Amino acid sequence: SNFAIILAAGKGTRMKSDLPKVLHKVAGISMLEHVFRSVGAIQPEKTVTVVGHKAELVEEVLAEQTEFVTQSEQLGTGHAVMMTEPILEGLSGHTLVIAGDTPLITGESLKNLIDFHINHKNVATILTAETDNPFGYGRIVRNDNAEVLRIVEQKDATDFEKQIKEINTGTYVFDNERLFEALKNINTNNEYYITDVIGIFRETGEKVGAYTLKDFDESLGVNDRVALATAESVMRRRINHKHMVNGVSFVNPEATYIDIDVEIAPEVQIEANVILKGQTKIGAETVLTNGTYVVDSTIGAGAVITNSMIEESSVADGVTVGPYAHIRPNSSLGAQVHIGNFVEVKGSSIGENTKAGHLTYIGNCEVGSNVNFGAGTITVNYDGKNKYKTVIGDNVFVGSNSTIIAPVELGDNSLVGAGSTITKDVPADAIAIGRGRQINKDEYATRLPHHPKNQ
Amino acid sequence: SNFAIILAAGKGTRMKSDLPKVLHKVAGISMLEHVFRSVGAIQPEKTVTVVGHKAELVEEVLAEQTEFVTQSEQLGTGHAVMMTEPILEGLSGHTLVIAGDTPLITGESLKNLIDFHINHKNVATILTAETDNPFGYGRIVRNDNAEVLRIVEQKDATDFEKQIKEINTGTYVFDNERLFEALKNINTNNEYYITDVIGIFRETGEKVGAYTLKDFDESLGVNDRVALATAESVMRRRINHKHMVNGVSFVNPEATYIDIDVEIAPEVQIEANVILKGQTKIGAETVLTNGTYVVDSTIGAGAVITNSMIEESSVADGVTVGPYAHIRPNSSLGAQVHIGNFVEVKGSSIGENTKAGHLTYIGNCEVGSNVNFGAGTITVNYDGKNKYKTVIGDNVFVGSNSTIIAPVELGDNSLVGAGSTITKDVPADAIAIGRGRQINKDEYATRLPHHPKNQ
Amino acid sequence: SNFAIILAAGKGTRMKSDLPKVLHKVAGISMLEHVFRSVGAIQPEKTVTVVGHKAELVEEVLAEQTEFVTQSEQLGTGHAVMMTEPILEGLSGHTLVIAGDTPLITGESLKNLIDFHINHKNVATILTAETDNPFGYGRIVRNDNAEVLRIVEQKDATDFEKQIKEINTGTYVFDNERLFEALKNINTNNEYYITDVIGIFRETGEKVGAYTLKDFDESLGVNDRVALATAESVMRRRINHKHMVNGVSFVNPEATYIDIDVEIAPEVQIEANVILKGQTKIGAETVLTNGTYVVDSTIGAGAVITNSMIEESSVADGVTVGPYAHIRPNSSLGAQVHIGNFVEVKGSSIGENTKAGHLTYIGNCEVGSNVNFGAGTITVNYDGKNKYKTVIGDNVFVGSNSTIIAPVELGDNSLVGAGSTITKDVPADAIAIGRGRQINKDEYATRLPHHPKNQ
Ligand SMILES: COc1cc(OC)c(S(=O)(=O)NCc2ccccc2N2CCC(COC(=O)CCC(=O)O)CC2)cc1NC(=O)CCC(=O)O
Ligand SMILES: COc1cc(OC)c(S(=O)(=O)NCc2ccccc2N2CCC(COC(=O)CCC(=O)O)CC2)cc1NC(=O)CCC(=O)O
Ligand SMILES: COc1cc(OC)c(S(=O)(=O)NCc2ccccc2N2CCC(COC(=O)CCC(=O)O)CC2)cc1NC(=O)CCC(=O)O
Repeated sequence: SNFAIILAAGKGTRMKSDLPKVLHKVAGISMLEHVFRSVGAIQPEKTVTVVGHKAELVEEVLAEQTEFVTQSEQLGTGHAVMMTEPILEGLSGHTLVIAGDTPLITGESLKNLIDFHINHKNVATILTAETDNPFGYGRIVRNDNAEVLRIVEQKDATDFEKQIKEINTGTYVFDNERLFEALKNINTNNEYYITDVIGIFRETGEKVGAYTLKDFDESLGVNDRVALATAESVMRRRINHKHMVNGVSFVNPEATYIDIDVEIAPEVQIEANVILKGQTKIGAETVLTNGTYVVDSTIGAGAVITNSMIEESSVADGVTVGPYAHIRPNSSLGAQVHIGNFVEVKGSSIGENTKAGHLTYIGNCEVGSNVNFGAGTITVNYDGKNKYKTVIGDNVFVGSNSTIIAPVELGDNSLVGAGSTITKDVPADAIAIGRGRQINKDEYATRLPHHPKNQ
Repeated sequence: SNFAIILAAGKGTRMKSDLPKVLHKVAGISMLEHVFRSVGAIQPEKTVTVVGHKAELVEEVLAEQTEFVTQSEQLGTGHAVMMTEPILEGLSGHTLVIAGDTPLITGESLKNLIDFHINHKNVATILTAETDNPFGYGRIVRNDNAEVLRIVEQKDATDFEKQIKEINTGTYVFDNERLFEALKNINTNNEYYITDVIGIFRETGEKVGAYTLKDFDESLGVNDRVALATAESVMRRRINHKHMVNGVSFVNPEATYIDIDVEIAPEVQIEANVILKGQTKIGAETVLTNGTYVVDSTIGAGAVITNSMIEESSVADGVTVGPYAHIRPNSSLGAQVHIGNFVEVKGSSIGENTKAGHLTYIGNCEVGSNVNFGAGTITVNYDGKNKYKTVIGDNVFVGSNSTIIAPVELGDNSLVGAGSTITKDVPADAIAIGRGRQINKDEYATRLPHHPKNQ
Repeated sequence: SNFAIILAAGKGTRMKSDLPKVLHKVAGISMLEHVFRSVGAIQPEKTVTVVGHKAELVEEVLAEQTEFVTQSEQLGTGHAVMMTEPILEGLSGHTLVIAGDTPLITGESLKNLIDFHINHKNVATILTAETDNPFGYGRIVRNDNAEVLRIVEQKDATDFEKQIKEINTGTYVFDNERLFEALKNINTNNEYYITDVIGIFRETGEKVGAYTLKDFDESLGVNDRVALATAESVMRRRINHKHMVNGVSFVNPEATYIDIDVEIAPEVQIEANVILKGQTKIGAETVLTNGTYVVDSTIGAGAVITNSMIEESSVADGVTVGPYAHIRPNSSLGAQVHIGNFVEVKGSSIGENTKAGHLTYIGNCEVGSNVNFGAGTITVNYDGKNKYKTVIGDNVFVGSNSTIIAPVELGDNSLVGAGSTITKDVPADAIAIGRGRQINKDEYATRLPHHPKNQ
């Protein structure tokens, strides 16, 4: 049986944030959540997360995923572990202790760590990593066999010891029953540290091993925003790598921003500086061009989103959007819809093959198929208090620069004259014209400011 | 005499693409095309490209640049070379064999390789490179003199051999007559490999040399999208380096996207995240700001394109465009034209010094010089079936938010009243007003929803 | 007493620019200005900048910050120093000689250099740096004690010397009185070089030391645009690091463009590809999304700027702007103002809680609080010659797609009908309607082009 303890009871200062550190986001979810997902690879029978500062925010994020215990004050990693004792005391198994601020440790690394632990019959295994700049890290001193002898902190290190490149990531697997017996010994003999338990086990000459991360960047502990941006870069290359391996082309995967749960079908083409966030799905052969920003939306197959922002919406196959369009929450663009430059669609369903190419606002409308909106078309939905709905049937022709004042209905095949203000229904097959009549006055431009003579 | 054989008969799986691998683009042209351009540096008398999968797509891309031969099925690099035998058999000269999927090898490297080959009287020269991680590569085993003894594959390598850092890039120069005699020997004695020919030459103790690429990244073989994005990064730094050496300033040449044939005059200033594609030309002192996207367009000298998209158009000296404007195919912006924010110009010619600063669509128009378009101006060109042309003379003043319904003509110096719908011609020096007359109704706002009392 | 001499009398060719080299910008100010700011850390009693080519442009930039001297022609770094002799000759102190084209040397490095010089009682101290590729640099030859023996140029170097990794950055501290005596000796015995003075001091066996930069990139001399972009990258990481340490989150600090004097409060969140320029200030908890571009503007606390461009303006707490909006010079957005997509505000003050969500131009207006602008609203301010002002009171409702022709006044609580053209004042509490009346014609759509039957 595997257990997991997650330390998320962080008090520290360098984030300069009211938000507790582990809840700071990387690729769309909290650090603490990345860690929970790696922890899931060991299939723990119990996961206890230790909360402290702003416990309830943390508890909202992992609600129903983990048991919680609270450490009422800072007193070391030892005390933090000791808060889990009433849940874990005496159970037989292997317990991972991991911090909620090392969001880059992979599930695959944690499985390798638990496997090493079990296979070598360690009582403790320290997850280590190798760096050419170990300043500040506790060092792993091995004897020649090559068991861990001890962990030596910077401030207590000899000069030969300072040259050890193998350092303590602060992540461990312990035989569970022994972990708690040792902690109680340390507890009654005393701020205490989980590293103290390594001391106890060397005193009883129980076997302490060390499993070395192949990639040191995975060991990053995030204490400030500079490390958080480092984590972000690392995770971005990771997620974009997965996308590319699956058949997604990236002009620049080092500068394209795709959250952890975004899904992307093979043959997608993504230019640099594209942003996909939340529960976004992109269908096969879809092209996303530089500046495109999609939050919580489904885009179908064969679409082209050019430099446009799509929020909480659904977009069918073959749709073209942009450049410079805004699809705002609860819109649906049916198959082969064209939305052009400087068009906003808000809360509206747009039937298949319909076109709005320019300078148009469609707000709170239900629109049929094969509709044309001339440039400058405005739907008017909000009077200061009520929001009204417009219903536009199939094959309606809304002439350029007209104003459709809801609640109105445009019937199938109707037409609205360019420049009209529309305040009443237009039946199927009817036209409606609400505009003023051109009157020319010869020669009069001669007396106006723009005229070349008056210059 | 130099000859070149290009291997482009790729079957492989990791691209997950219907598009044959060598046709995947890097900086605006196919890998295979980058390779053809490096191959051109050796001035070959014959270039034979070996096609296989989807031969005709490949043949379209190199049409009239190379002879083609087809390998009907996968049977090794040896067989692929052997398909060129009826073209090259018996000719006297030095033959480069190169893959169409190594798009970063430079012309200058290939010239250095052919020079080394000729000067050292090699019968074969392997293009090699040095890496600290040679896993998976065939290794170059030299004796002390230091001729090539052999090429050792991973799966056949001794452990001392596994530590060789000199690896086979899979690019070679051969004495031509000997290449084909050796291949026929291997052929009749047998999937066969071009590497087998190195074996034959060591059997006859003919001289096999090795020319080492100074930059290992040049040796990249692209097998999947992760390598394709690597190639893209490498080529981007290359092209941007050339631009900078020639006098172009880059806020961030690591994140600016300029295709291989774009031309850029000295003194240009390019912010990060700009995109130039296709046959684009940018004149002296032109400023391009972050987000700008130019495809197949000529921009003159002293212009400022702020965050705007210009397609298949021509833009004269001194023009300012943006932010957030769209110049769509077949437009011309004359000298000192201003196009402002949220303006689309489509298929229109705009005479010198004309201004459209806001929220305007100019579609299918011929526009004179010194024209002003007030904000919200819409040209209406398409009725559902016909597309019409508008003709606007010099010094016309089109008032804000008016609607110009084509086919109409606005004569020199004419003026259109703000808010008008225009459906007939306006003569030179005339004004035209087609709008409704303001009627005020005192106190009535008191009974509407927006009014502070009704809140 | 410390003195500083800055060499800014650059003639060279590889910039391909009319602009003198040191005036080329990095993060919003000239190289020469970065250098002046590092020089300020030593608290010099005198700073003399040596100008040559286009002296007056240079003199404008440092006007009132430094004494100037002119070198009328290229004759070496020795001559350039010698131009400062009438200002500095005979004064007792330590003189830094530094080039105006090494914009990455830090104030902290220069203080460490002056401290080393004084503490070791050097007569000269060369600022050195260590690189694994020293080709082209003069090398520092030390004896074992380990004083500087000499500086050896590439073209005069022995082969053992060519392997020295310690190179001359071309920055020095000198005992001032000795500097000038030595230069005059070299002068009367002779193009001459500041390095010649090291020769003189070794002849008199005066103590020549060397202080080694910890970071070699700091030593970059900018001679062309490729190095200028390198400087830009280095400075960008520096400025963004400072921001992060202070509590600003960066999705990608390697691709976010913040000038040297921009100020940013803790808890700000900045997506990649954001641009802050000039004297911009960003308040606490403000969110800036990808594409945002702010020049010389103050943004208050709790605002959200989504993909929008703000120039020379002021923006209060809680304001939301974007996506795709343009705030142009001399605008003020009061508290909780919403500016939505495809809206331009130019030279206007917008009272608190006012909303313009779409497709609107507000030009030269004074706007009260709680105003609503329906989509498509256009203010008309310029007639070809005069620019007029519009005054819009509190709680005005300007209906969608209307045209407000200045000079007009909309009184408190007034309403303008959607689609209206407004040419006269609307009193407080009045409505104004200036639009044409809808007329429907049944069945007539049947004979138009869009109709499904006519397809
Ligand atoms: C040229 O494109 C248009 C022309 C046009 O009127 C000629 C109108 S209109 O809207 O003014 N009129 C419709 C129309 C279409 C084709 C041919 C003729 C017409 N109109 C002819 C004039 C009108 C006659 O009005 C009446 O019937 C009044 C009542 C009576 O006389 O009894 C209507 C049809 C609209 C457009 N196009 C667009 O608005 C869309 C542009 C785009 O998609 O970007
Ligand atoms: C203030 O800027 C404008 C004012 C204006 O009317 C006063 C008009 S207008 O278009 O309504 N009229 C033209 C005009 C210009 C200057 C001075 C006066 C006028 N108009 C005065 C009222 C009109 C009189 O109408 C008739 O002649 C009716 C026939 C008759 O009485 O016989 C026309 C000129 C346009 C603008 N400006 C813009 O549209 C462009 C804005 C931009 O570039 O962003
Ligand atoms: C539905 O939203 C609107 C409706 C509307 O008329 C019903 C008008 S209106 O501008 O045409 N009229 C104002 C109005 C509001 C609420 C309820 C009624 C009205 N109008 C009723 C019709 C009008 C009657 O006109 C006259 O009084 C003529 C004179 C007379 O009969 O004596 C005015 C009020 C405006 C809007 N909304 C917007 O423009 C803003 C949209 C946005 O913020 O994006």
